Amino acid sequence: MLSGLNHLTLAVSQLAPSVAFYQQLLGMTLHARWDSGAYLSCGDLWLCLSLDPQRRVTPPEESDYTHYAFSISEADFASFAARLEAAGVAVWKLNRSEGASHYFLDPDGHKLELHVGSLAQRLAACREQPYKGMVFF
Amino acid sequence: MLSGLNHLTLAVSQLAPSVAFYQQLLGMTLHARWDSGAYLSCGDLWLCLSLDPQRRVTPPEESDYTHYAFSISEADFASFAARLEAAGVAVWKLNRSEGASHYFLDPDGHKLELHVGSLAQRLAACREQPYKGMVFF
Ligand SMILES: [Mn+2]
Ligand SMILES: [Mn+2]
Repeated sequence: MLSGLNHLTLAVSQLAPSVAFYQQLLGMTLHARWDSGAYLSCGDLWLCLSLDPQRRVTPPEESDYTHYAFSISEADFASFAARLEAAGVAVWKLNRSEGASHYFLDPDGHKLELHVGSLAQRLAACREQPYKGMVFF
Repeated sequence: MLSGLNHLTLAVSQLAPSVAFYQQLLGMTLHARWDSGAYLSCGDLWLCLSLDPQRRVTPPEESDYTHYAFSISEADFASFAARLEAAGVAVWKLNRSEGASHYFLDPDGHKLELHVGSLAQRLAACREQPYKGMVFF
C-alpha cells in the first residue's frame, strides 16, 4: 500500500543557482549539499535537487503541463506572488483555472505553482461549476 | 511561507490508461474525472492527471532524472514490486544504493520510484558515509 509522496527529485543544470532559488527565494530549508546534489525540505516535502547534464531548458510553450504546486496560506499568497514578480521570476500559463494560483518557472524551466486550498475545497468548488464531463466518486 | 506540496500534476497522453495505472494498478483513490483530467489521492498526496496533446510517450533514455517517489513500508515493498513486474511495468534504473528503491515507469514515461525510508534516515546514513563534497547545515 502506497502512503503518499516520499520525495520529489528535480534534475537541474547548475546546482548553485537552483539551491539559491529554492532556499533563498522560496524559503525552503537546506539540509545538505554535495558536489552533485542537495536535500531540502518544505514542511513534510523532501525535495532533492540532482545535477543532471541532460537537463534542457525548454520554453514553457513547448513543454507539457506537468507541474508542482506548493501550499501557501490565504494571508501570504498575494505578497509572496508579488515578491516573485519583483525578483523577475518568469511565468507560464495553464489551460484551465484551478482556483487561487500563481504560476512560475524555476531556473531550469520546471513548472511551479503557489496554490491556496485543499483537494476537498477544490472538489467543492468543482461541484458548483464543474469541468466538462465531470463525474464525482 | 510555503507549507508543503499542494498537488502534483502529471501530463498524460491518454486518460484511460493512466487512470487504470494509478487507480487500479497502484491503488490510488479516484475522486473525480472529466473530459481532460482526473483527481486522485494517495495518502496526503493530491495527484492530478491532465490530458495534454503536447505529452509524448517518452523513453527513459530521452528524459532527465526528474522523478517522483512514493512511500511504502519495507514489509509491503517486495510484493508491490512483484505486482508491477507481473503487469509488465518497465524498470528504468537498478537500485545500486543501500536501502529499498524500485524504479519504474508510468504509461507516458514519467519516472516513478517506490522508496522505504525518510529524509532523517537518509541524512543519518550520509553523516556516516558522506557523498563527495558534502556539507551539512
Ligand atoms: Mn496546479
Ligand atoms: Mn529518488
